[PDB]
Amino acid sequence: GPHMATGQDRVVALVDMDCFFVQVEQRQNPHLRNKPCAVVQYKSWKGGGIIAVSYEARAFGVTRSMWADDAKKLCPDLLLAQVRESRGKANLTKYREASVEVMEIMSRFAVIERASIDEAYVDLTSAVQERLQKLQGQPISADLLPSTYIEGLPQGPTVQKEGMRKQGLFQWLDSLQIDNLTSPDLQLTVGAVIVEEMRAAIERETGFQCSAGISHNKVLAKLACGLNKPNRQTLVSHGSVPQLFSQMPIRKIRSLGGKLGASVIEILGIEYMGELTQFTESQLQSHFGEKNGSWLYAMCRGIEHDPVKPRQLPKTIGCSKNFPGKTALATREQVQWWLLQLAQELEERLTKDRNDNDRVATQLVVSIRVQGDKRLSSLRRCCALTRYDAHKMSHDAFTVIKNMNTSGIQTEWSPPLTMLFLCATKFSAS
DNA sequence: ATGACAGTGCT
DNA sequence: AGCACTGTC
Repeated sequence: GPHMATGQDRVVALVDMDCFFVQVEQRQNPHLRNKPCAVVQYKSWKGGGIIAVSYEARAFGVTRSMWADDAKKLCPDLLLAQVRESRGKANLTKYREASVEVMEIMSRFAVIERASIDEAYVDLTSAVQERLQKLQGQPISADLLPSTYIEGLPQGPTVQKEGMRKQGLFQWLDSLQIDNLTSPDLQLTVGAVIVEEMRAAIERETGFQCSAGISHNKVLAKLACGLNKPNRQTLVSHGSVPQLFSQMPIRKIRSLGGKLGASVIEILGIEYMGELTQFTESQLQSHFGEKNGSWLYAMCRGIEHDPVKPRQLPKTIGCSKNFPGKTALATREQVQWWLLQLAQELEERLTKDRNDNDRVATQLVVSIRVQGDKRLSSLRRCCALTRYDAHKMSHDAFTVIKNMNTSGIQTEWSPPLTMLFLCATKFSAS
C-alpha cells in the first residue's frame, strides 16, 4: 500500500565501453577501424587467444576465448591486434591507462564506482536534482536523448530500428509531459539526459564509444546496459520490470550467472526472474540463506540497495601468468626467474600508482597452481610488502611458497607449477 | 592450452 | 586469514 517501498529513491547508471580493448587498438591504428577486428594474446599456440572482439567480427560468430586460428575460420578477413608482451608475459598497461582516461571524464559528472577495467557505475541522484532546478519545469525534448531506448516501448495502438527507438521515446516523453508518469520516471529521464552528455564527452575527448543503462539500482542499470548495444543507452523504469522480468532468464541478473543461479532454477523449478515473486521472503531465505533470500525477494520486484561506492581506483594491483600443459615450471631456477619477471612488472606499476594516487600497498599476496588441481588456485599466502623492490618481492614470494616443493631434490620442483600470481593489496595513504 | 585480470562474501 | 564464487576484457 502506502508503506511499500518501491526502490525508486536513486538514479543509477552503468557505463560500459564497447569492446574496449578493440577500441583502444582501433584508435591507435586507423586501419583497424570499422572492420572485423579482435585483440589476441600471445600467438604461438593456435594463433593466440582472442580476448576482445569488435561488433563487426561478432557478426561472424567470433567470440572471446576462441583461438585465433579458429576465429579466422569463421572470419577469414578478421584483423588482429596483439597484446603487448613485456618480461615474457602479456602486459595490459595500455588498456589500464585508457581506462583511466575514461574514468577521469566520468568523474566530472558524478560519483563513479570502478567496476572493471571498462565498466563504471554512476550515482546520478544528486546531479539529477541539480539539473531539475535548472530546467525550471521545462519539458524534456527528444533531441536531448538521441541514442536512448525506453525499455518496454513502443506498445499498444515503421519496420526500422531507429524508427522503433523514436516511437518508444515519443510515447515515454508524451506521457511524461501529460503528468501520466511518476516523479521517479522524470528523475530517470533527466538521468538519461546526463548520461547522453557523459557519453558524448567520452567520445569527443577519447574517441571511445560506450553503451549505458539507466535505472534505479546497479542490477537493473547493468541489465539495461546490455539491451541495446553498441553505442546506445537504455532506460529501464520501475514500471517496466514486471514485463521485462517475465521472460528474463535468471542467469542474466548479476550474481545469478553461476552456481547460486543454477540452484535457484533447480530448487524452485523456475526459469525466469519474475517467477521469484511467488515465494515469500522466508521461503527464499530457507533455500538460499538469509542474505541471498532477502536480496532475491527484493530484486525480483526491481528493488536493490547496493550502493554505488565512491571508488575511482582499483583496490588491488596484480600480476599473473599461467604455464599450461608442457610449459609448467619444473625447476627452481624457472620459478625464481618468473617470480622476478612478475615482481618487476608489479614494481613498475606500484611505483607509478604511488606517484599518481598517493598510496602504498602494504601486503603482498602470493598464489600458485600445481599441475593436476582442478581449482584455479591451489595455495594463497600473504606476506608484508615493505619496499617497492622487485628482487625483494620475488624472494619473499619464493620464501612463502618454497615449502610446496615436495620433490626429493632442492633443484627440481614437483608437482610442477601451472600458475604464478603476485598481488599488492591493503593500500594506505602516503 | 582461454588468460589476465578484478571485487565480494564465508568461515 | 585462506578460499570459493562471480564478474571483466
